[PDB]
Amino acid sequence: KQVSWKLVTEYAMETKCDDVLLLLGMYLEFQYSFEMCLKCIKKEQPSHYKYHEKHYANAAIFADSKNQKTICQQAVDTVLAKKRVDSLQLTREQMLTNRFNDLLDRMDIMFGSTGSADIEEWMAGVAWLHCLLPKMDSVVYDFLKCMVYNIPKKRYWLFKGPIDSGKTTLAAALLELCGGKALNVNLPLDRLNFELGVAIDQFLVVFEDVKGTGGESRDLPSGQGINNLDNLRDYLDGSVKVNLEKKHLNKRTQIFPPGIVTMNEYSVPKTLQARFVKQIDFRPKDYLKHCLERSEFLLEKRIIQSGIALLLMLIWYRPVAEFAQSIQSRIVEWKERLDKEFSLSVYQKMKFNVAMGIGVLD
Amino acid sequence: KQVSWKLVTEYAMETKCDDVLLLLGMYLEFQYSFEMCLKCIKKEQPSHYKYHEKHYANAAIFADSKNQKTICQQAVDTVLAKKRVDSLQLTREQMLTNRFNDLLDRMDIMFGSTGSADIEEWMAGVAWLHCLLPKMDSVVYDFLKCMVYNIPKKRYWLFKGPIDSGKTTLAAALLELCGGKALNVNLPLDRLNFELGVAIDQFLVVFEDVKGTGGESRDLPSGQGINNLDNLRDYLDGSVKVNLEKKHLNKRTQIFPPGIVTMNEYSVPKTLQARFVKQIDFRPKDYLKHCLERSEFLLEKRIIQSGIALLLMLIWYRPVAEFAQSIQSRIVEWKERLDKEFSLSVYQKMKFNVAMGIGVLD
Amino acid sequence: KQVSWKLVTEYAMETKCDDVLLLLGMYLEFQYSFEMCLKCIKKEQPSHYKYHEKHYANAAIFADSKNQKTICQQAVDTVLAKKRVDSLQLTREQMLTNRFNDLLDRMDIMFGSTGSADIEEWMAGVAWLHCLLPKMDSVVYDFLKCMVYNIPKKRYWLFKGPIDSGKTTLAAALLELCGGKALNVNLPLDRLNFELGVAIDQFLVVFEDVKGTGGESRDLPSGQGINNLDNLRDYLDGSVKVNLEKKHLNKRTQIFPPGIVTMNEYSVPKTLQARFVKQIDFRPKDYLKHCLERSEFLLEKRIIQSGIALLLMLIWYRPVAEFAQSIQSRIVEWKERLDKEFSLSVYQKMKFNVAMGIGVLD
Amino acid sequence: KQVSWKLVTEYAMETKCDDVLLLLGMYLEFQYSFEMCLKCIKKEQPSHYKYHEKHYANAAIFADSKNQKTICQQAVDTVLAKKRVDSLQLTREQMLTNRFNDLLDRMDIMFGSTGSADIEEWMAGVAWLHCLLPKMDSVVYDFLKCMVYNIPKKRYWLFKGPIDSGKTTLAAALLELCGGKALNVNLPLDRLNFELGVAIDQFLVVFEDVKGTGGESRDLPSGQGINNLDNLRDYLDGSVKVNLEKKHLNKRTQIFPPGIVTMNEYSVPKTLQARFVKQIDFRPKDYLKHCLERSEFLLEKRIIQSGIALLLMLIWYRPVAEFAQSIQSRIVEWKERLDKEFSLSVYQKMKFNVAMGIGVLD
Amino acid sequence: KQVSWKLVTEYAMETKCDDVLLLLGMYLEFQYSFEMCLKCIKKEQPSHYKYHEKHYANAAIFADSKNQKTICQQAVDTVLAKKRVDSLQLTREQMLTNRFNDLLDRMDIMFGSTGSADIEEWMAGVAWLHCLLPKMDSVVYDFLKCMVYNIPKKRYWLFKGPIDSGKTTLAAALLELCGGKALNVNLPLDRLNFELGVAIDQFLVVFEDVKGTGGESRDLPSGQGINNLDNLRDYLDGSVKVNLEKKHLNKRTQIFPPGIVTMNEYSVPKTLQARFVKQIDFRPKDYLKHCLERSEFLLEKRIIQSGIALLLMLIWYRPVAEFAQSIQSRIVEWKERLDKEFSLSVYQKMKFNVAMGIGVLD
DNA sequence: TTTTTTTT
Ligand SMILES: Nc1ncnc2c1ncn2[C@@H]1O[C@H](COP(=O)(O)OP(=O)(O)OP(=O)(O)O)[C@@H](O)[C@H]1O
Ligand SMILES: Nc1ncnc2c1ncn2[C@@H]1O[C@H](COP(=O)(O)OP(=O)(O)OP(=O)(O)O)[C@@H](O)[C@H]1O
Ligand SMILES: Nc1ncnc2c1ncn2[C@@H]1O[C@H](COP(=O)(O)OP(=O)(O)OP(=O)(O)O)[C@@H](O)[C@H]1O
Ligand SMILES: Nc1ncnc2c1ncn2[C@@H]1O[C@H](COP(=O)(O)OP(=O)(O)OP(=O)(O)O)[C@@H](O)[C@H]1O
Ligand SMILES: Nc1ncnc2c1ncn2[C@@H]1O[C@H](COP(=O)(O)OP(=O)(O)OP(=O)(O)O)[C@@H](O)[C@H]1O
Repeated sequence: KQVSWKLVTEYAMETKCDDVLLLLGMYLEFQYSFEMCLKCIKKEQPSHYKYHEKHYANAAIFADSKNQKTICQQAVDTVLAKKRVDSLQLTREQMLTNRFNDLLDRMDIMFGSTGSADIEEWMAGVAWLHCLLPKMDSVVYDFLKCMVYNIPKKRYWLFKGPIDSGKTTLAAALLELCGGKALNVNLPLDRLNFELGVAIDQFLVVFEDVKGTGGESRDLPSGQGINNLDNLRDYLDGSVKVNLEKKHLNKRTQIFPPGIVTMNEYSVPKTLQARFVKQIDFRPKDYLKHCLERSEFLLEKRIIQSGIALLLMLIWYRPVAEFAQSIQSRIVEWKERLDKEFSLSVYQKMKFNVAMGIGVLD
Repeated sequence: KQVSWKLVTEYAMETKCDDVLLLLGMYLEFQYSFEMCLKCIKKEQPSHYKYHEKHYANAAIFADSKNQKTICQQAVDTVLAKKRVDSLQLTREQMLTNRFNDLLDRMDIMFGSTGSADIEEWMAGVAWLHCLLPKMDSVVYDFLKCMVYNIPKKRYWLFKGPIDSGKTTLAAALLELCGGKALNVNLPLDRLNFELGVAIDQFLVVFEDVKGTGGESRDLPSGQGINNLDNLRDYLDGSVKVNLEKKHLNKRTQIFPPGIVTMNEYSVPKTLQARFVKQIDFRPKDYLKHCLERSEFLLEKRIIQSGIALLLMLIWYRPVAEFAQSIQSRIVEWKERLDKEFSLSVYQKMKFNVAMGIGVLD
Repeated sequence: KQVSWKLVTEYAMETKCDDVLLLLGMYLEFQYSFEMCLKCIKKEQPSHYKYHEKHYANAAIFADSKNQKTICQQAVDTVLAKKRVDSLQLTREQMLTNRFNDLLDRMDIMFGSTGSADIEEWMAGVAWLHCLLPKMDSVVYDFLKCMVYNIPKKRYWLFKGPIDSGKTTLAAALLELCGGKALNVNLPLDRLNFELGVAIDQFLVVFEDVKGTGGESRDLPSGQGINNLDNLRDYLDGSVKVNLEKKHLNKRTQIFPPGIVTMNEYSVPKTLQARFVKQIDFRPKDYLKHCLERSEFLLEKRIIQSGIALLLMLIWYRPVAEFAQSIQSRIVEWKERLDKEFSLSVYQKMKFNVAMGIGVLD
Repeated sequence: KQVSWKLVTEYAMETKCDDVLLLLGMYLEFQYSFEMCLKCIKKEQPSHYKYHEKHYANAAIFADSKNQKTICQQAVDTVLAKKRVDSLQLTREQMLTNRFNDLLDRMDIMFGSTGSADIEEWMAGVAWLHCLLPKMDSVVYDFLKCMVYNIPKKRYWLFKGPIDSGKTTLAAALLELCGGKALNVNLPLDRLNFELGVAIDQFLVVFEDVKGTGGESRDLPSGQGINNLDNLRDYLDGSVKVNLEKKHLNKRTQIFPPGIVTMNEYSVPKTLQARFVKQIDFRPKDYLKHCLERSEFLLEKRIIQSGIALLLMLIWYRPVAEFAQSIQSRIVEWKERLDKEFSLSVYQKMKFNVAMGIGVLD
Repeated sequence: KQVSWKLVTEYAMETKCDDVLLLLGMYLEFQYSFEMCLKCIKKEQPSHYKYHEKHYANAAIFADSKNQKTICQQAVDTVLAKKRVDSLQLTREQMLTNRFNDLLDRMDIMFGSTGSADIEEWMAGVAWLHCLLPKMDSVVYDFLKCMVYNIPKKRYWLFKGPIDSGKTTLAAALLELCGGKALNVNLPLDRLNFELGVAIDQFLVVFEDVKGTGGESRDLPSGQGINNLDNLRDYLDGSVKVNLEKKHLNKRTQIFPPGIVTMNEYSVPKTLQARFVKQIDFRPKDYLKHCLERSEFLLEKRIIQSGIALLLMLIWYRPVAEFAQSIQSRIVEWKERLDKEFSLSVYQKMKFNVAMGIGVLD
């Protein structure tokens, strides 16, 4: 008897697991009889219940091995390797088409037979989101395409407006949608430059809590951030490759992704002010609060943060042909499901009632 | 014959140990004949006497082996792996339910037949805490709910007041109850980077003693804390994942825990102010001051500053329906024990005594 | 049977792959039968489909190995060794031939078997270059000469002027044609090392804007950039070898390479400019915006940024006799393939579109 | 045959050896034929001469081992592991009892058959110390009880006075008695981060000659100390765990020890002074000076610094009930030896000699 | 056949080598034919020619090994381990006794028939040194015992006098005789910590050329060092341990060693004058200058700097009883040699020449 | 290999 490292690796690939402890912990669960595995019986997690019986025999033999972390290290490296092969070979539009398939597979579960969530609330989110700004689903489709075509030095959108104006609210959902990362500008230039090292393979990025100096005219308590933007204006423009930090591995050089950054109106150089392809003002909108104070399940469940909310909004608005091609198979089968659950009058009722500043329902 | 590595791992699972030297040291103790083991006979540490007989046979072989630290390292990473799996897959509520079972177990010891402390002194403790604030037990129910829901931008509580107001005490009790960590931010901006790394995978965190600036006009010597947290809104808001590191380790990326901030009274900007949900004023009460000086076992056993006392307070005051369904059986047991162990009127009198600043007991 | 480590090492030098993760990922693909490999059938990536059938047998056995990552580390060390050998042995001419020898291959990709592009656009890009003066084609060749004919102080070109002077686009383009790296300055002197240590064992180095003082009459921010330059004699005029410290790290010593410094208009402590090949002063021109306004594709495809344009600038303007002996024949072939598209009247037609910034497809 | 790793571990255990090189060097001393060992015959060093004969056979085989440092590292791990296990599971009273056992063992060796130190000279130092403060022995027992109980916030004593006051003399004695480390707080505010790292697992700490502020009238050098202490009030309070750091070590977390602060007569802010239980002001004493000047053997053998001197004072002054039962057996035997050796007339005469400032002896 | 790791280690012991690379290089040379060895035949280095004969047999096999560097590591560990055992167990008298044995080994070679240097010239050194200060030979013996007895407070010596007054010449010879280190304390206080770090496990220290305030009154360039020393009482007094730091390493705890201080006539605080045992005035003496002009071979061979020069002086001037009993056998032989080598009258003529300012030899 | 250091 000896461990099949191949079967271990196949789980890691099918899981797309890329943490060595996470995989180690995960695989050890399979050593017991799936026949009475309460997790399986509960259909507790798909990462478990889909795989327990398949891997049982190997996991029992793995459970006794003396090499366990070394086994897992090779498996995790194949996953990172696959990511990087894709990362350089694939088209940006092609990448997106794979990301969507990931999210659809989750919705299969979320609203499955184990329909643990329920779509009523999520469409109310779509309504509330589609209340926030004009042509909402368009400007999504617009920024979506912008990030695919990646026109050099047309690469970033920006937002401004008071605290709680919702700009973070928009931003977070866009990031959950695409995948990507968010980072902090304002830390000192050493820590800064290491932090940039997270950008590897990220299709898209954001920065939060960014500061300029001197916003105190707007009463804004102020700080460094703008300085460290200006340091990276080639990253911004993506004009070039640039190097990216690591620990215990070489720093690696490549071109830098596009995206969005959080601001409110501190000072900022005009080489930035004139630079960017887009910006939007977030203005607070009281009737949202007066729905929200009722509809608080939205926040508890992070529905308004969900990228799945955005996808549902696009599935709601746009015609099937407007999406990338192969997904249109599944788009229709979701378009179907929307028709089945929702008449227009459902969403009509929802958004109207909401728009009056009432709680979500009557 | 050979050492079973599996048996060592199982002991680490059973103890939930995760320091290689603690594991190594403790496992070596088993090598003597458990038959005669003085520590067993004294019944001194359950981490030992519940396991010595079981592990004896394998501890003798471990005492010979040339690999000892390697065997221990595997087991510790197994426990850490388990933590990461749990962290990624339990509901916030289940984590707390697990944590509460651990405290109930320690209480079954502390007031078990071994009775290493007096349940009456511990209940005397609870009275002093209940006295400390308006609607104390309702206040605690609020805080647990807040930490469990973890609602975006509604994650932080601010204790403020004068010196010796008890705010640190209350934080330390809440901290132990949920099992957070404590963090300093009156620190240099560079090594600050490694400080926050502690907070990886914690349920809760607390920021101590956040020193303001211009404070010495008010006799409070100015310091970095406020000048520092004002650059960390991303972390507090918990709205998007943020990245964390440790020495010789690459960055994790996760949401930041909810938590508490403590200060003596300092000026706070609208920005940071907007990101706390509740703030609480504490003020000295000379009758409490006197009573501790009589009842000083409250300090010496640190009774007034343990989650055990808060857990007890919740048990006495809250309906069993307010507990998660899984644990409710043990709650009924302990409620019945306590309602049997103490009348209302003893508790009534304790409050009168403590309100009257005399030593607690008569 | 066993993995041939030799075969893996061949593929690294054939593909010139020099990342262990990429190498591992690429190579793992070959374990499926090339016979039916859809990537091969679709002929998407030569780095795949050229090699699959050869490596398939070895790849299957590799995919089974326990030791896979170390096989790849040795293979990547092989390529790193070759590069280090060449970087020491050859002359700047030979090295520059080896570039042009396969910027040639870029032509064979840019106009590769797909009908990869229409060279019209590329010379429209080249034509957009030559616009500060009709001298500029010489200045390319003259700069290239200064690089091979490197003499002390005959090292650094002061590329002087405000935004949108194109200087950075050009610097980036040369950093593709020749290679080299780009760098910053306005630092404390230790951090300036931790910056400049990037330059280890390289042949061409480029730099960005530097703070003088007192220039706020042209709104130029004062600072300590110029202050560091007065200290950098041992590098700037550079007659004698000097060390190349990265922070705490790789303290190489040699002659520091030549290249280009980019900065705005600023005052002149002549102590500095004395060390330079140049003081060449640039400004934007209004009509050039109105060209770009109407020639947008030449930015969109990065044609204007690519060093490829500089090859074809040189292929146009410089007579074949000026090129290195073995490429001259290929220069004829791209003077042929120039004339396979271009009369000088079309070149002039495009110049005279630009003469008032007419859309250059005219 | 083969090296017993177990025997090496036992030697490390019995010598309580912390250090891998010290262990290596020691063990190699045994490789030479036991019966001729001059170190044994000269009875030079019990750490050698007790063990040589037993370990001899394995030491010779160890001398051949190709693996020597690995064996020592494993052995040192078990000694380190023991300390960490004890640190968690011991009562603070038990720790102190163990520390006393070790000092009492050193006192056997000093005054035993080896005749190596003069019990009469040592007793003179107790007389000089019992003069140094009012009620001197009472202060020691209170300090011991203070440090055993470790009451939150009520954890630190402040020593104040001029130069040549004796305060660091007394602090050093209490530190050797208990075990612990001094610390210097006058450092730059970065290196505090590593300076405090020394506190890990200690039983006491001493902050040495904290520099305050102003006070050129006071004729005191200024420094960081006082204000920088206030920035660490948490570590005084000890109410909650803190995070501590050593070079190359990832952080470990503990309650910061109780201890002593020493300073000249600077001003102190009560934000800090609220955290001192008790304050002792020393005075210069002419008769002590003139006594010491004629009692130089006290200093020439460091008697009045040494922890053994304080232990001898407690044995003389304190009833046997004040000691923990385990050592009451040994305490009684030492009391017998002292009352055999001395008389109260003698001790009073010594104290009178100190009071008269003559040499202690007459 | 196998390599003897033992034979390598024995060589490392006897060379007292502690650099892994240096040990490696030396041993590899023995692989060449010992019987023909040119380095042996020319008697170039004793560390080679004494050993090549024995180790050649093993060196041949060493040259084939693949473990070469790890063999050297274990060898060098053995030397370092020996030094640790020594430092923690020898008496300071035994420590000195070893270093004299080492110096006498060197002298045995220098004044040999093939290893050769001029026993006549080196005695001109002692004549010159014995003129630099009255009762020179006794002063050395006094200083020596002072360093050995290391009595608290009685620990430190002050050298005072103008530039070019010989104080550092004499200090250097003492430091060579005793194996200490120099330290410079004119730094600003915060930087001193790594300076003081140098002292770890050293026998002596010399504080070089301390600058005071107010020197400009006498054109002495002024500086901090005086005030820094006044701030270091505990290091000087040497009564109690202090903690010392080296780069990357964690702290060491030890008595700060005894030593020497040198200065021009800066005004010395009364506080410092209490610290020093001994003040020596160094003054320019015009006759020594003219003697040096006429006998520069003293400078050219560095004779007057050498601890070997001082050791010769002690051997000439001090009774055999002054030396430690164990070394006296070598001393008597060296006395016998010098008794043969010089009449007293020839030596006395040299003194008369030195007093005459004439060249030492005639 | 980082970390510590460096410098702050
Ligand atoms: N348009 C809006 N009007 C009123 N409240 C809003 C609006 N958008 C968001 N909110 C409230 O603000 C909270 C925080 O939203 P968000 O973080 O996106 O705002 P923000 O403008 O980006 O804030 P900040 O600049 O402080 O980070 C939301 O959870 C919601 O309760
Ligand atoms: N209401 C009160 N009146 C007087 N003393 C109090 C009161 N509550 C607590 N104390 C005392 O305050 C001491 C310290 O409490 P705690 O550390 O929690 O206060 P704090 O305000 O957080 O202090 P700090 O500002 O020092 O951090 C307690 O040990 C208790 O003796
Ligand atoms: N002479 C010019 N007139 C107008 N626009 C120009 C000119 N040269 C370049 N541009 C355009 O200006 C934009 C920026 O070009 P580029 O970065 O090369 O200029 P730069 O002078 O080096 O700028 P910076 O100093 O801001 O880095 C590009 O879109 C480019 O096409
Ligand atoms: N009370 C005293 N009266 C007179 N001389 C004293 C007294 N205490 C100590 N001495 C003398 O002073 C020397 C140094 O004592 P010590 O180091 O404790 O002084 P200190 O001024 O209190 O020190 P620190 O400022 O470092 O705490 C002693 O060795 C002794 O010679
Ligand atoms: N006592 C002396 N009389 C005359 N010349 C002297 C005397 N001592 C030293 N010399 C001359 O001074 C030179 C330097 O001597 P040395 O370095 O010991 O002087 P120093 O005063 O201790 O110097 P520094 O203060 O610079 O360290 C010697 O090489 C010699 O030429």
